[PDB]
Amino acid sequence: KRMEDIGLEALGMNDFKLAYISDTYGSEIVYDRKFVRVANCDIEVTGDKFPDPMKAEYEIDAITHYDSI
Amino acid sequence: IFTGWNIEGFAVPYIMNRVKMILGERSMKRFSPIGRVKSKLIQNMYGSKEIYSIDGVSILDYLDLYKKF
Amino acid sequence: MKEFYISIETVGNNIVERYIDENGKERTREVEYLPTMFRHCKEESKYKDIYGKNCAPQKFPSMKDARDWMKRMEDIGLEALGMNDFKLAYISDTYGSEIVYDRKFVRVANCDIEVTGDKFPDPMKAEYEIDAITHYDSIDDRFYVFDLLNSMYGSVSKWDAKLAAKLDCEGGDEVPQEILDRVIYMPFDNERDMLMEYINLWEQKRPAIFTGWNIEGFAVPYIMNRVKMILGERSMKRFSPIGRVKSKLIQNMYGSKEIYSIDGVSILDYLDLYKKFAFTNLPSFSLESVAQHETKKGKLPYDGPINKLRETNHQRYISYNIIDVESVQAIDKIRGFIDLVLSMSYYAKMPFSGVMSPIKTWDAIIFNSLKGEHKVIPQQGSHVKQSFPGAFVFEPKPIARRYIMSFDLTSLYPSIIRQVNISPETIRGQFKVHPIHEYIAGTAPKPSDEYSCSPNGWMYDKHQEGIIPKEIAKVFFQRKDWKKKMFAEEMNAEAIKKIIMKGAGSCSTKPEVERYVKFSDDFLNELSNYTESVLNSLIEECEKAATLANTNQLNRKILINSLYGALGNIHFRYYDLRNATAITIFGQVGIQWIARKINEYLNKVCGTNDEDFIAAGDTDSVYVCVDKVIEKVGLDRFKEQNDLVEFMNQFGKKKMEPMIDVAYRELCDYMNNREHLMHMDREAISCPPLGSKGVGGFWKAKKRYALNVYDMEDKRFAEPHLKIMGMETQQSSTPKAVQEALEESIRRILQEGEESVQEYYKNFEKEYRQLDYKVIAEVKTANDIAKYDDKGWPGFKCPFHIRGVLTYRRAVSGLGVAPILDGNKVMVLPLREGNPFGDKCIAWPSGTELPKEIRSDVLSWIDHSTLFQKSFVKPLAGMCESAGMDYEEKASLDFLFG
Amino acid sequence: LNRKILINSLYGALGNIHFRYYDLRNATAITIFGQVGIQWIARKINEYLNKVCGTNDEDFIAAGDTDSV
DNA sequence: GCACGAATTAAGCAATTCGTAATCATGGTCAT
Repeated sequence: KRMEDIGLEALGMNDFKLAYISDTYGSEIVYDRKFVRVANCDIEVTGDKFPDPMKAEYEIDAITHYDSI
Repeated sequence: IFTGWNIEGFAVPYIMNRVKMILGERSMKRFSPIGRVKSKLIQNMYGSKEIYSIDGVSILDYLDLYKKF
Repeated sequence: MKEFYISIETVGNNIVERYIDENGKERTREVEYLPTMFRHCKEESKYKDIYGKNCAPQKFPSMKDARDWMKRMEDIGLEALGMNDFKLAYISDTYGSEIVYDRKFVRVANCDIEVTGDKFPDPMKAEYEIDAITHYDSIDDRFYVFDLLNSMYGSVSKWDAKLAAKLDCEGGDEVPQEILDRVIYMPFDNERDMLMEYINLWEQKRPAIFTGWNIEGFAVPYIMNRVKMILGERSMKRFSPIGRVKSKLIQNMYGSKEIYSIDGVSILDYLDLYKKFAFTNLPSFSLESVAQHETKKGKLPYDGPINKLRETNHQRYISYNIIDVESVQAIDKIRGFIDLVLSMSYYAKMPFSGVMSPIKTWDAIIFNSLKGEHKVIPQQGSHVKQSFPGAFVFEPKPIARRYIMSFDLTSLYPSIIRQVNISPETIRGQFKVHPIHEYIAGTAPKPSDEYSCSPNGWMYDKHQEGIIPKEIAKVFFQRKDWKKKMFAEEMNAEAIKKIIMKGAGSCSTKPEVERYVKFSDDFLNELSNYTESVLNSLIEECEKAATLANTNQLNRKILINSLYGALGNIHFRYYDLRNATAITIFGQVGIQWIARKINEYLNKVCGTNDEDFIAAGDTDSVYVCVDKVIEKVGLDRFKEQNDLVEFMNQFGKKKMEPMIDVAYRELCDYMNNREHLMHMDREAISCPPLGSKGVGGFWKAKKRYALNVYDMEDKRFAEPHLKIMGMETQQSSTPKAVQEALEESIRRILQEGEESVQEYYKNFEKEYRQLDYKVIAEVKTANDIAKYDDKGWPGFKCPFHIRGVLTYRRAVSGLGVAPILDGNKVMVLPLREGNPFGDKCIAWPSGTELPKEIRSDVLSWIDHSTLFQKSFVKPLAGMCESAGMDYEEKASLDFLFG
Repeated sequence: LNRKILINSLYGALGNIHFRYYDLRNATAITIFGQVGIQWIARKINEYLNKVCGTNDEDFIAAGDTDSV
């Protein structure tokens, strides 16, 4: 912002996550899907009216969490 | 990764809201390694989706991972 | 008399403070404030969270260090407890104790402007030269009107007050003399020196609060934007004492308004002050309308563009602006609004502009009351705006309610929050909540036995008084304390007035008369022989005490009444949806429960079964028809209408009021809440005149009634007091005679009999054509004429105004009058069938008068027209039909059939 | 399928104001070059069909989009 | 909403329902 306010164009990345990943690995990345824990979840709640995700008035009575690893 | 059908509809938006209303806002933040969880409404679209963004876990709604690919 | 703050701002890490020193001279201090914040801690300390958790303080070198610390703790998700608005913190630490002030030494500025604009411009789009200078002062009590002697748009004569102080005929301009001496004047060579000296006046005469009727929507934007377009960033900044005067714009659904904030001075509009702190509903919120409402000093009604008035008859032009400003000043004298803002922002220890949004007005007071117990406020989180149930109104039966009483709740949401014990930290889980209908009927099972409840199913603690109810109480008892002081002060004033008319004596001594306490009888007896001078000084002191008490009472009332709108405002610090849907839904259950109990007791007393005695009601007030009891006792046994009103009055207190108390104590027992605080007394008694056929009040729909109220808040009326809402008697589209006739018809249909409303209809029908044509005729805006014209004939769905204007152009083609084009507001009226113009309409520019040649026939060809069926007969039917009556007697053979 | 997804969602980026390589001129040039291409092949197929069938002024393309005929 | 903030995606309408007018078929009664 300090350099922009004088009216010149900056060059490079503004979001450093991609920059960090690029420098840390650089070359092609080899991955095994097995080690990546991919959870999975569906919740069932019971109530008089449709349970409103935002009001959250009813009582969560079925959770049923799943795990890949 | 934390997939599942309609995860950013009646699952994450509810699990997070309930623990915030019954166990306090502090324990709800245990859901993330960084300990940083956030919520932003999207009234732009007719549906008021209080979508959450737990940091460290890539919330990928399978419904929206399916309608796209 | 002490030191206090006039305006606080923060630049970089230094906080500027315009303030009044103990001597009384304005100073501009600027200090390096050190922020003090709070954080979570596992170690015991005197600083605790609202939940009771241990909290650790922290002090910082500079404000920027704190604003970096917040970002630090907001990347690990730890609550950053403590006030995050340094301005509030500075005021609290700088003063701490209750702040005593003096309005005399604060510089309020009243300003109104009138541009030399042939066409009315945009406030931010400046295209016309400014000519009006006005800046009334409080500590200087002096106008400032420096006449623009000559300009780029012509030159004008000097403004002399002596000639303009008389009546129009005498050479004056109907403006009072006692205000003309205040006005100053000096000439000008152009507008550049005028702007220069205006900015100078801003510099040396720097006001505290810049107010005026619609000042933020007209003068401020226009004045600053002309300076910007001409001078530039130079001088434009001088408006602010610190130079941080910042380009601020607010895009709105109405377009683009450059709502501007001048740093170092609170730009508080007066239009919004009246719109917010008066609760008065007048259809025309223009300045002259409310002036005639309050000060009754209407201007001289001359129409036409005022461009010629700028050069010729400029004396009247300047007098218009003078009376324009004097109107706002008189509004202040009668309401004392800026006095209220000054007395309130010092109570809440916050910047003046804060009075606008109550969010701040509460976020500051609950803080500065929580400072005493060393408790520390929580960091604002992030919620989501949600629509939830709010106010409730019964469906009234559009019938003619003859004898009806009414009650109201003393304070709905404050008392609800006190009784249910609702607070951000007094929440302890839910219960099972059945459909609401079950709770109102009382059959639904008792929700719990350990805690307090609200019928949306959330259960809150009982014994521990919450922060929110405690603050509401600390406001409520202060309010009643100051009200009792005012009552004692008025009793003392009455005593002094009764003293001055009996006995006299010479004693010029003026001791230290005690304040904030009623004087002893002997002390007021010993100064009975004080003649008038010192006694009048004492009376003036009594009036000043009454004024301070009034300001305190009004600011207390506004505060308590705003806690709700704050607690449902997503951006409040102590927001919680459950808290919100537990004080609105409990309101609905409370009103429907009390309605059910009213019916259950009235059907019992009267004798009938399944009869709905509630006439109508809001969430806090109810009108119940009590005609059945009056019929049971008998109308003929009375002797005067005062007997009727007295019976209806004592019936509520002796019979209805204890029933109200018991049937709300049953609510308090039902959910086992903390304590019973609801009140309900006879706010209004409506009754028809004794012996008269009169209806005595009727409904029309949701919240459109009419009542011949005879007693309001235990104040007997020697004459009937009419009370209407929502009717069509105040809409601007109708002429004043139409509205007066409608209100007289209301008075008849309520108090007088059928023959009265019948004969008045025909009398007003005869008289209605005997007024001017232009006042009766309505006005419409005509755009895109070329879309709907074919040689003057009607087009495809040709609008009324378009047809009228086309026929008018066909009528006077080539006669030299100004043509009627699109975008100009045009007054329109129909014509009878068979008019020589060939069309049933006529249209010409509003206010303007059509040529005399076509003036005769258009008057003759509209005599006794039907237009008032579209104006006055239709609303009259809409009311009378719901009143169980008809205006024009529909004679028939029905009496032969039976 | 990764490559397919990548390529298919390209024009949905170069025509976006937040993709850093955004230009009004380019975002319109792609679209209307597509338009020109489809109408050009429409006219050419009409000409070829008229020539092979002998008749003239005959329209055979129907109800296409900016991709299909 | 204070004090910004740092990154950014939902567009423009197809379709229905209603009201009011404009035009058009069709009948009742009349000068003939």
